[PDB]
Amino acid sequence: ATPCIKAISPSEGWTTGGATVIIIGDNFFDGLQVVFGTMLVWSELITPHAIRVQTPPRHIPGVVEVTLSYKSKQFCKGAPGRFVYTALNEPTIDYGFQRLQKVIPRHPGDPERLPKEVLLKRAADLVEALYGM
Amino acid sequence: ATPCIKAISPSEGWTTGGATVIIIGDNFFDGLQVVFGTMLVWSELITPHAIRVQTPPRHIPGVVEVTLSYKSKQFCKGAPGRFVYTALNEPTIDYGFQRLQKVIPRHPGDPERLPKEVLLKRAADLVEALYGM
Ligand SMILES: [Cl-]
Ligand SMILES: [Cl-]
Repeated sequence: ATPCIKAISPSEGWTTGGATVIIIGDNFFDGLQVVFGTMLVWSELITPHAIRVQTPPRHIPGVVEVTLSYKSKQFCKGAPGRFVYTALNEPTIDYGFQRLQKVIPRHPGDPERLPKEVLLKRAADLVEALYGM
Repeated sequence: ATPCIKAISPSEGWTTGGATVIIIGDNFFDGLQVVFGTMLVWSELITPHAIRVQTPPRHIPGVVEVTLSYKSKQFCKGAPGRFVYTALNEPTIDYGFQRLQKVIPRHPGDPERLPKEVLLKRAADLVEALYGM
């Protein structure tokens, strides 16, 4: 009757945290906590087979073990969930945004530096016109 | 032993579709089909309590019922999942990436899901071919 993790969805998120994640498994109950590496968060019980959490921030990117905890007892250490944190400022991601900043078309009224949301919006507009539909 | 939906997560998404939704319930099996409104969608069994799907696009905002089907028999009509399609708001980083994941050209030997850095590298390659000095 111990809580067990069978799957986690999504399995990745940004280091800034705040993503909704569903943990699927067995023997869940109200009050169960979830630990991402060392970062503990509380959960919402959906059914005994699913709980919902918001990811905690993590200082560094990388793979973490996801385990469960209740009254400081750890569960799932022998079969932990896997969750991957990515940093928006990882050098290869950042270099991609720097490339886009130089060639994304600027529209009247734009700020001097286009925000990343806009770089991505217009890159997708352009790629959709090439390969979309 | 009747398949039953207890919840869906998330229960809203954009009209453009392509979001991962987990359908949580009881008595799920391989070959059970998922219907969003009137659209049959591809699904994958995670456990007998969880199915994963990708939302189909829907041109018009609003609620649809999620029901299940097997051998043309319908389940869950009396207690369906309710999924709300939502008109697009301001561009976000994640939405921009979701758009690129759908249209960035794939190469032989690519992972099913391109990493963010690869989405950007390829988007930058294409945009530099349009506007690069
Ligand atoms: Cl543009
Ligand atoms: Cl993506």
